[PDB]
Amino acid sequence: RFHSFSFYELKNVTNNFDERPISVGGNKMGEGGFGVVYKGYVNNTTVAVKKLAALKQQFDQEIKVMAKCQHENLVELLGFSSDGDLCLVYVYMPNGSLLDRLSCLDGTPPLSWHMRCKIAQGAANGINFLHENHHIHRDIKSANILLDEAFTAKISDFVGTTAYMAPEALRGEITPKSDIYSFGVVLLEIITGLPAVDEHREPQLLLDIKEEIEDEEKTIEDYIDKKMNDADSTSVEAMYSVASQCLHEKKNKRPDIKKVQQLLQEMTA
Amino acid sequence: HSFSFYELKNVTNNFDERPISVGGNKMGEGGVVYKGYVNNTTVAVKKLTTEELKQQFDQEIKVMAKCQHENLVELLGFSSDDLCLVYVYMPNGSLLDRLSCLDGTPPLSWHMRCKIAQGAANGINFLHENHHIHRDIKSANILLDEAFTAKISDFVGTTAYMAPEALRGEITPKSDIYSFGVVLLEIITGLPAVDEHREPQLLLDIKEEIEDEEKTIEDYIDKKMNDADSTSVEAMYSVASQCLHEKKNKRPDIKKVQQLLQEMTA
Ligand SMILES: O=C(Nc1ccc(CN2CCNCC2)c(C(F)(F)F)c1)c1cccc(-c2ccc3nc(NC(=O)C4CC4)sc3n2)c1
Ligand SMILES: O=C(Nc1ccc(CN2CCNCC2)c(C(F)(F)F)c1)c1cccc(-c2ccc3nc(NC(=O)C4CC4)sc3n2)c1
Ligand SMILES: [Co+2]
Ligand SMILES: [Co+2]
Ligand SMILES: [Co+2]
Ligand SMILES: [Co+2]
Ligand SMILES: [Co+2]
Ligand SMILES: [Co+2]
Repeated sequence: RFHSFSFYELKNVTNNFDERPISVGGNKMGEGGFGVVYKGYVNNTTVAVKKLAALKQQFDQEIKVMAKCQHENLVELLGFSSDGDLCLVYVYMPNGSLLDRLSCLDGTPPLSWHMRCKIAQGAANGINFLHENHHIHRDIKSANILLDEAFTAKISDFVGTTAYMAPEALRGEITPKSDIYSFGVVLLEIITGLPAVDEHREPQLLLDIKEEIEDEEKTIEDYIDKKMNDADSTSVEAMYSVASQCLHEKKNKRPDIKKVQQLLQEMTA
Repeated sequence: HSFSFYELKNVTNNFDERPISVGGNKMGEGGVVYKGYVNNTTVAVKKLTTEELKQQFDQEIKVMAKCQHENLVELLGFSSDDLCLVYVYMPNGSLLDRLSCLDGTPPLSWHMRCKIAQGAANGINFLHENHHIHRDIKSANILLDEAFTAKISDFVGTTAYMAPEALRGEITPKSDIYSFGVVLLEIITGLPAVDEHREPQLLLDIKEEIEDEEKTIEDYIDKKMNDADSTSVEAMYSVASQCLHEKKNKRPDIKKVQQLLQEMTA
């Protein structure tokens, strides 16, 4: 069940929706339009308030999905306001996204291998919940994986992103198997610490490194994030194997999200 | 101090040639540098084409005897009876290791990168006043202690750090200044000096992209800092830019670099 929020209840708590960045002490921490995400504090809980701008029934279906969607590995919707803009209230995730932490943004220490494994397993569980409930994320990426106080993975969503998209998704297909492909790219980011796309890099797309390893021009060890001291070759190769299978160009020969969960658990066992 | 050979052999586990990450004593190639512990001191032992070497040994000692400074590595002794050189071990590895956060170590802050820059300059300044040419200034040659004090070491150039005139043969202190400019860009960007799978492959080339106003320095600043303010970053890029003048006579000397770096801290 959701809590009843007034627009003026949220306007007040976001400091009149302060549009200064949070780095300077303001309340705006996202321009992920359509809509703006502000930092707030309601019900003795830090929150992320999404003020939708110029679209109404997406505000509805986003509630329709987040109402039934309550899982340990998803973001949590606290409520909303339909008063005279429209806003949604999410619980704030202090540790930001997996992208920010993989790149060690703002000086945060590198995630360990063990922490990376757990986050991968968590992301799979959240994705599995979406698939079990016949939902397609369509925008699976490290920037959409948020982390809490305990660094547990939380699938979120602020078409898709080209560096993460499957061939069929690039051709218009809408399938859960496209999410499995996107997740495979994410699994490579976790292993390598590299962004999915780097304009000034060879290859420009992280998914291409799969080729250099298959044609034995490179090995997996050459690409492993050096910002780790606890990464053993066995489990790293295990996660790469899973990422390889997810990145099969033929959607029918990719594993389902359930097999991924299984393979990621056998990895740490 | 004079060490007997069997001494150093004992404390390096008989010169274990395996890297330290395997459980060996080898820290660098290639003579080879071994890790050892003797007389309340962790030490880096360098074990060194026959009598051509004996003066290379002496020259190193000759140069390192006169040179005791806060920002240079510390020669502890040697072994005359193979030939070995004993330096004081530096626990935080090189500036290169820490810029790339090797083995999960936390990113160096902007403030700390600045002090390391100043210290390295002071070490180069000391070398130049005593009429020495390093010939190989790189981030791998800048070691760090427990307090992250910059210590200049020497294990021609590397190519990614080399000045154009040095690439053609000229041996001058002005080339060290150029190589230092590349180190400064490393400090700013966190990027390695050369990456063959990168465009541009050479970090010194980003100087062109910026003065061609395609890109700005802010586009290259290391994301792994939260305290880097725009003013001092551009202040340091300015110093790096001047060091990287293709014309050796238009490059500042090491003393002007010191003054410029101190001016940046304010
Ligand atoms: O995820 C959101 N909504 C949503 C919408 C739909 C779906 C369903 N999909 C739609 C596609 N088809 C079906 C699947 C889902 C889904 F996928 F989760 F179910 C999630 C959402 C929206 C707004 C804000 C937030 C939000 C949460 C925490 C948070 N913590 C922050 N802290 C920081 O940044 C710290 C300063 C570093 S910012 C922040 N923002 C999250
Ligand atoms: O610097 C050395 N020799 C040398 C020689 C001559 C010159 C003089 N120039 C030569 C060029 N022409 C002008 C004069 C200079 C110079 F330039 F410093 F003056 C320096 C030297 C040599 C061997 C080993 C070491 C050494 C020290 C500490 C140390 N700590 C480590 N810790 C780790 O790796 C941790 C595990 C991560 S490895 C390690 N290695 C340093
Ligand atoms: Co209320
Ligand atoms: Co373990
Ligand atoms: Co370009
Ligand atoms: Co300050
Ligand atoms: Co003199
Ligand atoms: Co290649």
